[PDB]
Amino acid sequence: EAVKKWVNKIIEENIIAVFAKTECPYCIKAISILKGYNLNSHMHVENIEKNPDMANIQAYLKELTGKSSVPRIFINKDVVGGCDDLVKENDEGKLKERLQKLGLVN
Repeated sequence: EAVKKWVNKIIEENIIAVFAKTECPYCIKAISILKGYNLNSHMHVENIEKNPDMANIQAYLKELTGKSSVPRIFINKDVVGGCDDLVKENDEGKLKERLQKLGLVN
């Protein structure tokens, strides 16, 4: 209960929600790509490794998204997925489209 509620609040309060771990190159890459769209003001990055309930958080992220790995990325509560999913969306125009619909990029 408590873990799910805590994860949900992060995804709800923040248009761009990224779950990450320490020293995680694909986390860093994904976050960098998102900040490249000037999304900082609407991003939250949570380091779930620095948390006593890492496994519970990962299990819930898998229930929500299909994978327990980080990074795990949500945009307005919709699942993007991991960094590779973000790269695909970015390269194919889908990321920009998501962001335009949210008023985050012109």
